Amino acid sequence: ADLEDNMETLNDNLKVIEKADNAAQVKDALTKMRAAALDAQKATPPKLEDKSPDSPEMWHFRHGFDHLVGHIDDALKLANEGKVKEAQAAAEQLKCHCNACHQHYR
Amino acid sequence: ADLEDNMETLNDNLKVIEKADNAAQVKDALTKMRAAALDAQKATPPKLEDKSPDSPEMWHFRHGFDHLVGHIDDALKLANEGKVKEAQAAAEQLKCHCNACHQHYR
Ligand code: HEC
Ligand code: HEC
Ligand code: NI
Repeated sequence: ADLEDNMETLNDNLKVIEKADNAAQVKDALTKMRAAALDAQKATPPKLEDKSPDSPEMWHFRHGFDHLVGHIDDALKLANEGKVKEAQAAAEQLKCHCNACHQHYR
Repeated sequence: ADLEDNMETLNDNLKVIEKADNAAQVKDALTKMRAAALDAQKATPPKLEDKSPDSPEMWHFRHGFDHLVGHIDDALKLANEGKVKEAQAAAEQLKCHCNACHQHYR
């Protein structure tokens, strides 16, 4: 899917995690976030269209998703050990990373 | 140093990074910040003084500094590599993580 679709998937599953009742629910939402981040990592954002595909700004954009995926993996590790509160807390650590990419590339 | 002093160091050295013009200064301030964060991690904050150190909240508090330290290291790598503007921008994005912890425990 394209970038706005994947961002909607990111945003909607954050709320699913916030309201989750067990760690397996958090797990399911996080795996869907993980796939959406990796799919978005293949897009070219508008504010970098007129830029070389190999530009350092393109690689910083792509590495922003690598960082986010690492944090999603960190939260998945807690969710798969049944720690619903702790994986929920880890998922809200994502929000600042969301905003840091937006500040430069949205 | 006590918790409040370490916060003073983090707050004042963020502004030092803002006004610096060369990597040597950025490195110096990021280094003071990194030690202050690791020192603050060992404290018990007043809004948690009647919890136990193994309480979730006390572990969430600790984990916030682990995460902040890693992002300081990322900015130190940029200033060791001599990219002053990028390191200054990485340091500005620390504020979101400051605020996230503050909204819970400040
Ligand atoms: C870069 C590394 C990003 C990260 C990490 C996240 N997002 Fe993002 N987001 C990014 C761009 C470039 C854009 C604009 C894309 C465009 O073509 O307009 C966005 C946009 C959003 C939006 C608005 C959706 C829309 O239809 O325009 C939302 C709601 C959004 N992003 C949410 C979001 C969340 C919750 C993130 C982390 C969990 C996140 N984004 C990360 C780039 C990047
Ligand atoms: C938790 C993981 C925190 C992180 C990360 C940061 N801060 Fe912090 N801050 C925290 C607490 C619990 C408190 C209250 C301490 C107390 O004893 O009252 C604070 C306080 C501050 C203050 C005000 C200090 C004072 O005047 O008493 C400042 C200016 C401040 N913090 C700055 C700051 C900055 C710039 C941070 C990121 C670089 C940062 N803090 C991170 C908890 C946490
Ligand atoms: Ni991070």
